[PDB]
Amino acid sequence: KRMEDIGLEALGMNDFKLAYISDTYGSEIVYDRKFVRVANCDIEVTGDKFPDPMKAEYEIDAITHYDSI
Amino acid sequence: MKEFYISIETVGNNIVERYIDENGKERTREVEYLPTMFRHCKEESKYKDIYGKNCAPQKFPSMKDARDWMKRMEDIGLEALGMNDFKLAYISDTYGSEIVYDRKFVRVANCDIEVTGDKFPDPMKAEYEIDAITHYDSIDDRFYVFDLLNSMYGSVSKWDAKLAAKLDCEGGDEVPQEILDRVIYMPFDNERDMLMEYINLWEQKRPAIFTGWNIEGFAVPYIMNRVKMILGERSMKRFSPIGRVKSKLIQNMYGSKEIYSIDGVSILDYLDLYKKFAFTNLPSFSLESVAQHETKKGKLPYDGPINKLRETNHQRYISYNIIDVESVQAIDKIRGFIDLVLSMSYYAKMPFSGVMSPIKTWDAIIFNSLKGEHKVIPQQGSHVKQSFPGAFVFEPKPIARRYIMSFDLTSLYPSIIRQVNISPETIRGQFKVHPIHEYIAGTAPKPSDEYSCSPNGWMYDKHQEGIIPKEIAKVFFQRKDWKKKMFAEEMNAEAIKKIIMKGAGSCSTKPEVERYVKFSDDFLNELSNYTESVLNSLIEECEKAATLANTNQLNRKILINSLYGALGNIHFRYYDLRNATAITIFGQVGIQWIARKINEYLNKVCGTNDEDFIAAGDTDSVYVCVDKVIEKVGLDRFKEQNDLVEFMNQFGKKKMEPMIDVAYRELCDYMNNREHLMHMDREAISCPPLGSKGVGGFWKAKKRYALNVYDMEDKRFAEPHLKIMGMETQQSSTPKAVQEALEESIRRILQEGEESVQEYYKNFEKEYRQLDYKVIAEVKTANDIAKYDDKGWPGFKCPFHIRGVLTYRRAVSGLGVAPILDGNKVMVLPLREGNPFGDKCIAWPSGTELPKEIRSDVLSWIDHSTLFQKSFVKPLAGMCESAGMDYEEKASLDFLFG
Repeated sequence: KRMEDIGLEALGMNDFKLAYISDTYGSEIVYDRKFVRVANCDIEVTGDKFPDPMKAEYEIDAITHYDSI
Repeated sequence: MKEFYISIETVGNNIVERYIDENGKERTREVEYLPTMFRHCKEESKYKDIYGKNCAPQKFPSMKDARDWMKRMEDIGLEALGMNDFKLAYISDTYGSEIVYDRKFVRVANCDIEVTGDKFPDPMKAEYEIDAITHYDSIDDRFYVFDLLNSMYGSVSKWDAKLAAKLDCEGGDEVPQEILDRVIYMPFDNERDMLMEYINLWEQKRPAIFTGWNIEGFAVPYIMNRVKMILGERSMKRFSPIGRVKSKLIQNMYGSKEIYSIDGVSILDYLDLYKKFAFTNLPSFSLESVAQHETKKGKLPYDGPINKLRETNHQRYISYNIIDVESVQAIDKIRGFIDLVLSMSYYAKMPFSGVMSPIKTWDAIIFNSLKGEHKVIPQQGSHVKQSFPGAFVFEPKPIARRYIMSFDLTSLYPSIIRQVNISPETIRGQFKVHPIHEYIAGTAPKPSDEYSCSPNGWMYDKHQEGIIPKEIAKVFFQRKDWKKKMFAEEMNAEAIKKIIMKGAGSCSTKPEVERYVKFSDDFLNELSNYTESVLNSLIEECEKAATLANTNQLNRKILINSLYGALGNIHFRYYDLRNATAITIFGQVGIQWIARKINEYLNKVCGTNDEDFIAAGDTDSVYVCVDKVIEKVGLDRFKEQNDLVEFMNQFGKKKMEPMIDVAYRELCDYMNNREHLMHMDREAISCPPLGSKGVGGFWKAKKRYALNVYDMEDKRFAEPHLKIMGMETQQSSTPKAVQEALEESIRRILQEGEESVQEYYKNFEKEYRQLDYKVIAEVKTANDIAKYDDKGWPGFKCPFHIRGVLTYRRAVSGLGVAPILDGNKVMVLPLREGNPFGDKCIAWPSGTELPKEIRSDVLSWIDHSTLFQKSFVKPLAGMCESAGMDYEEKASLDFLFG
């Protein structure tokens, strides 16, 4: 905000998340999908009439959370 | 002299202000401000807000500290008091008292740029080469014209001022020598050199205002874009003192305007400085048209397309720019806008650029007024938009109305707010509502006898004057005072020039010239005791005083007129739905109430009952037929138009005040309002010419009519000037020749009578075919050249014009002519069935005649009958139908029936 009040380019990455990953690892990163926890979920509500996703008016009955690890 | 600012901006926690010193020199300073917010305090304090609740000041070390404090305190659910935008606050504290300014020291630049390219140069793409810049400056009163000798399109020669002075007969550009004398020309071989020199010139004399025609259209948006694309983004930022320049697109409107906001220079587009403060509706707002309408100067006719004018006659091009820039300055001298932007900015104690938006202006004025009285303004509460009722337009029964008396009340909304005290802190409560019909005729019981109100069903105190009422009263009083000072100077100058014509020979001496005040007889004699040169000098001083007084008067007019456009806005901090509807529907009630009262009075005076005389009014105006009264009087008493207008005006005086005064007075007490303010004056009248069977004045629909105006606002006319509005005479769809023909037909309908319309019809039909086809061609804009059509052929529903556009485009495949560019002067001509093109209409840009291969084909296949039917027959027929007049002979036997 200081340098954007005198109009000087603020060079350098401005998304700290990207910067953190680069400095934390640097070298090419070797991974393993086996140890990452993906979740597959589908639900079916007890709805006589199909409701809105954010307007909830019918009771949830389906529990599903498949895991990878 | 006293200090005055010219541009105030914010950088970090500092305020950068450019100010003129005591010696007339410009300097820049940076001040670390100390904002003073206000917050509710339980204990007694002197800073009582408008509501009455006590308030105490909190000062901060940094602006950002107050910025954080606002949100930090708001998130707990309490209301902050004071300003949120500290520029107005800084200006208010720095100057406080009235600000004295001399327009001379404020450098008002001016610039118009001409670029040449194959297609229309796109301000945003910025592909072409800027080859004429022509910067203007006020302090140096010199036109710095930059010329690009060598260009990618073509390398031209130099420019001769002497030749430019010479007339076209000799071969010159007939440019006034005075402009040529004040032109500092410089040429450049390449582009970077010229653009860097323009940067340097903009750096040496940083203007305070940067006007010019369409500056925020093809000038700033291009100059900035080009330097960014050819000299890099860093050098482009040299255009501002703060070094901060920004661009925001406005796709909200169809036009993609990449408007810029150079900080330090107040970019004020003269086009939008004119459409707002002129109140004059020219058919087109291009520079040449408006210059001709205002300055009366006529542009020199030119040859060929504009993009080629550089290579054919470059000596014509540069002079074409030198006159183009100065046309704006001449329009300025005639209208004096830059002496109004400055005046309003300094009277409102705000930055220049804020003059455009009325909410900022009114916010600034309201803050300063309460500040001195030790008060603190609320904070802008968030609301949502509503479509509250619009203007109530009366019912037009499109029958000929003979003569009518058109009158409306002056300054509706300020008067309403003055008389109902509609203010955020004067709202008491809601009283039980009744249908609008109930109050509109008084059938409903009296709303109350305690507080004033509106048809909105609310309550408003009488013994407590609001903020808006007091402030509108202050502006009204200032307007009246400044107008009176202007007329005082007027009679002063008149007496001075009469003394001059009497003669005055003496020594030379200028005494103390008191301004804006009429001179005494002794002072007049003393001034007569000087030379003629001193008399002319005092006349010039009086002219300067008159300019200042006129600027103040028009400033007040502009302020008051743009008030209701703020209190009805959700971002004006004093916004309420209840108030924004109360003003509107009280206006509605007022207009319908006076409608009912005038109907009653006319019925009583004429004896008959259930007669409607008001026609086609708006929420301001009523146009009474006032015909039957003259019939009762007897038209045989009159022998000339002027006598009829005299009885007209005398009856208007006898009718308006004694009737409408009481017809608003009973409404006032009925509404228990503060004071009666609404008054009306006979703005215009339309007498049909005496002894002729012309209908006088008719209507077609809502807000469409014709009026044989004879006396507009006490300004008598020797000959009448018809007041058209809405019909095809103004829209660009009808060709100019047909527009003039339609106006002539309208005058003949209103003034002469039946036979004249038909004989003019026959004459126009006679001369319609023989004339040139361009002046009857319906020239329109090509918008969607490819959206509708599938492949050349008009695939989906095709607009009348697009079908002709594609017809001509497919007709000239390989003919060696430039195809249509969108927005060109493409004229649509319907063609007789069976034309070799393969359609019903053809549209090509104007100026390119039909090739001999197809010229005879189109001439033999032309269908003037259809063209004539839609261009003149239809418009005239509808007007004649709404005028009770048959524009074609009907071949009746009524001559033989008796």
